[PDB]
Amino acid sequence: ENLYFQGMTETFAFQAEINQLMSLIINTFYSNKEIFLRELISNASDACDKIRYQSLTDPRLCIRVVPDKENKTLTVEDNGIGMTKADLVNNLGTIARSGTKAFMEALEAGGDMSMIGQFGVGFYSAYLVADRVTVTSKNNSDESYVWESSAGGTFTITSTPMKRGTRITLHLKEDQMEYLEPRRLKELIKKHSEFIGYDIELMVE
Amino acid sequence: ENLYFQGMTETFAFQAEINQLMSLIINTFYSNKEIFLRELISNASDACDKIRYQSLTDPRLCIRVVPDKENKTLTVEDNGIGMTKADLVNNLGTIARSGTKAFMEALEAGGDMSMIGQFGVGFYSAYLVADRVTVTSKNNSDESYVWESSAGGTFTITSTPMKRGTRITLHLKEDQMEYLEPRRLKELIKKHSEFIGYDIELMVE
Ligand SMILES: CO[C@H]1/C=C\C=C(/C)C(=O)NC2=CC(=O)C(NCCCN(C)C)=C(C[C@@H](C)C[C@H](OC)[C@H](O)[C@@H](C)/C=C(\C)[C@@H]1OC(N)=O)C2=O
Ligand SMILES: CO[C@H]1/C=C\C=C(/C)C(=O)NC2=CC(=O)C(NCCCN(C)C)=C(C[C@@H](C)C[C@H](OC)[C@H](O)[C@@H](C)/C=C(\C)[C@@H]1OC(N)=O)C2=O
Repeated sequence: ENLYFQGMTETFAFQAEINQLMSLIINTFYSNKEIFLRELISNASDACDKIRYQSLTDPRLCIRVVPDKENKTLTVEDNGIGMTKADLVNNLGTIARSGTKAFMEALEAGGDMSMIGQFGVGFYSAYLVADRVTVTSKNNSDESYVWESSAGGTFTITSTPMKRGTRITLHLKEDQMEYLEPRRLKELIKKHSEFIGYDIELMVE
Repeated sequence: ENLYFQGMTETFAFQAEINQLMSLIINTFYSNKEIFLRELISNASDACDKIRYQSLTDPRLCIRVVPDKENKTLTVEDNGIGMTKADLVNNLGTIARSGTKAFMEALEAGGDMSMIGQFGVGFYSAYLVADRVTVTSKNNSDESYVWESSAGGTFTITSTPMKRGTRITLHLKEDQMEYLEPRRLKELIKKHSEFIGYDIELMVE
């Protein structure tokens, strides 16, 4: 409304069970943390599917894997449906999914971190290798927003005063620098690219 | 509205002339920067007057000077009328007062920084000795808010999810550490306390 208004950031606490899951993920040892990439690519593929199916009723859909050695970040990007402010607030922190508790119960009953996907909480596997995660998204029905969390009990929602889609940036943990290496990413992408219908472009830089 | 909502910060650009004045104040040499204290005490006294006069139609009103050697800050506090969010946004950055340009014109015509008070912009003299200023206020008609600026072209407005009044905290410049000394403050307060009707309490700490 104000001419001089530049932007806004809102802080939200995580729903109790989401907070527990994030602590369990970021501050607990697991043997194969590399499963995070399969989860992010799978989410990107689902976002591309949502807009592709919307086209039946109501451009090349693709997924990009962008390592950045200088800022020590790994980004998974898509030109899928995108998320509104409400989608980010409601589905990425404040409303508990049945899968949050159910995944923690499955791990407790001897399950594996690779099972995360069936519980609708696979996004949070990013915290196996990252100490901070940034979600920048644009849906056709809303302005673009930036979600951010360092798994400290809260997340932020910031305005951007972007083309349709989502960019997920992972600030990597000191000992998880192997996911910046092009050879390592090419291998990881090939390991599960067999069942992704969309093109997965690794940006060499 | 949301149960998990914690707080919000909004960024605003300064109105062009306010931005010019702040650059002129913070990044220009003046011989007697000590005039800032007289200005802050005078503003506090005016805020106490506004509520005292409101009492005629519709507690001890006093002013406190709080030095803090550890955080390198000087605070001027009052239990005056206080400011709403709108008061902070409109009168502390986005709406140009006629006094903004007129004070810069008076300095240009040979005026002195001590004249600032007659132009309704005396608050900005805080930047003669401070690199950052924080305004925390509570008015009876609104929740309490925090205004903040480092004279970088913008200011912030942050929610506090406080008793009626205002607290102005100055983060002092490296060479302006003399305004933390109790002896120096006692002198400065005495220099103009003759015309302030309210009690001025220096908190020794
Ligand atoms: C940031 O990553 C994603 C956002 C949340 C991710 C969460 C918490 C997670 O860990 N897993 C989920 C994976 C899903 O695939 C999925 N979709 C339903 C599939 C049915 N089963 C299989 C779940 C949901 C339900 C719900 C959140 C979906 C979304 O808001 C309604 C959007 O419709 C969807 C298009 C946005 C995304 C998939 C985001 O990815 C990108 N790149 O956009 C999940 O919960
Ligand atoms: C943060 O400090 C103050 C806020 C802004 C200060 C500005 C920009 C400044 O540099 N100088 C001003 C000094 C004034 O005295 C003054 N009041 C009218 C007196 C008539 N002439 C003499 C001006 C105004 C007009 C207007 C802003 C007033 C306020 O919003 C309507 C409130 O009524 C008032 C009670 C709040 C304060 C005085 C604040 O202090 C404390 N401690 O609360 C000034 O502009």
